Amino acid sequence: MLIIGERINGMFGDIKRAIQERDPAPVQEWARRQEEGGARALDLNVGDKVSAMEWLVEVTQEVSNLTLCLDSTNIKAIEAGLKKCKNRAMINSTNAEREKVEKLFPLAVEHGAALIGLTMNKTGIPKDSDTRLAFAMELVAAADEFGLPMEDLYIDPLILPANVAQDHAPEVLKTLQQIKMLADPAPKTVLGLSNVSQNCQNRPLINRTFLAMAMACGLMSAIADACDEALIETAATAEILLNQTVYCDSFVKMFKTR
Amino acid sequence: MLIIGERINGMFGDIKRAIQERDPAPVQEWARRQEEGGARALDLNVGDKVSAMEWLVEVTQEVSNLTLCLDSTNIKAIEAGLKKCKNRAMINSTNAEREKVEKLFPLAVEHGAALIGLTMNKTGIPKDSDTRLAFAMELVAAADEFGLPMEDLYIDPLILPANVAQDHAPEVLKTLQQIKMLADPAPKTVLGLSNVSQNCQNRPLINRTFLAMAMACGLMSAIADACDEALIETAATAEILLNQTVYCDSFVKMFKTR
Repeated sequence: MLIIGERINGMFGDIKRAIQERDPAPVQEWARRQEEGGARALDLNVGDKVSAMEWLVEVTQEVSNLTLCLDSTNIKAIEAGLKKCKNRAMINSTNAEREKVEKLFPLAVEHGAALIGLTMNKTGIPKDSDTRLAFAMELVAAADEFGLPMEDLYIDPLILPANVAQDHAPEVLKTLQQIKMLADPAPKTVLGLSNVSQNCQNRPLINRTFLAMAMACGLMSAIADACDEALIETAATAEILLNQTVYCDSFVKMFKTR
Repeated sequence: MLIIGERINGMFGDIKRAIQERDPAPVQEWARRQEEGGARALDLNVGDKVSAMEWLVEVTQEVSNLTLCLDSTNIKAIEAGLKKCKNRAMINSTNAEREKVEKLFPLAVEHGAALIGLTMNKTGIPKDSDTRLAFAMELVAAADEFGLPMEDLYIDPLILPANVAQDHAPEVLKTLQQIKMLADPAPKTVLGLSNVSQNCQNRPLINRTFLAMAMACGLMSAIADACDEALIETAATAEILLNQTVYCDSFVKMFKTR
């Protein structure tokens, strides 16, 4: 399970200020902590988008060798950021809109980057796992067309808050399982984990419980809170239960430090 | 998720003593504590099994209206225990072996009781999920043959410790998923949850991680630590995530007190 650390996002006030002030310290500090949590990737979200992404990339990769996950709907910004990246990167994201696909799929191929794909077009987030499924298939077909390796496509079936859209959660579990049972080579799957618990009580609880359930349906990656030690515990334990990682008594520690 | 409290077992010292000494005090209080945790059924294991079981029954239902889960391979103990039951109980258990099937299914029907069937025969635990399944279909057939209501049959795919039997854990996860694919309407499923962590570090974490995972794979009930508040939390939470229980703020409280 790949944990993509969520915290370097402009929607958080300290990051918005750091970016505005062009003060790299809060950014670099969140970079170490997330990594130290056990994240093996860093989500980067400006919250001049192109320049801000650039600074985010440079400032962050100056203290961290983690895979950088460029999080923006401005494709200019991702591209600029893609250019600044010292190592392989992830793009977050494209959806199933052909206009996006023809741009971001090749874009990803140019830079040897991973690509996250939302099971949706511009119509809106689908109400069921069938409609989701059908968007994930286009994503897959898009990969083959543009020669993006299937293991480099991360499909996001889009989880929704448990309080207002409770009926979506099992529908998302179902799509994951359907994608899991795709023929070799199969694509990967990722979630925007924290959204499952948006305005709910005991968010960390909900977050980690869905993490475990989604991994059983083959979840490969999660944008999430890397400084939630209990979430990280879940991540490492789930790996063991799926016989993805060899047991030892210190499995938690091995995950955090591997 | 039906939590079957594991505590009233003769493997534990205090129950071992309270039995022989025929003191119900330790038994009754554990019955109280388990229910307090949220257990809605109660395993009763002896550790004269027959008079003992009978004792466990009478003593326990002196304080609990909770379903009694009579835990023994001594059919007379079971039979002798059913008869003393004030409420509907559950038989723990039968395997796929004819000699047992022939006996334990009519038994459970006679007393209007649920039945737990292990997906094995006398030889041993099966390796894969497809061998467990076969025993599973066999169990489904007998429920029909002997007129046991399918929702009264709880099939146990038999989970093993993760440090010594890691490859079995995903196997049980698939068996759980497929088993729902076996009939309409389907039988229920059950786990001896705590067996997954038998001699591992941080057993609770492992136990409850697997619970969530198994529940995503349709797990209906589990014999486990009802006094494990984190376990109970996970049960409560996973129900919500599957849209089995209507969301609400104090959803943990609601699972405990409903």
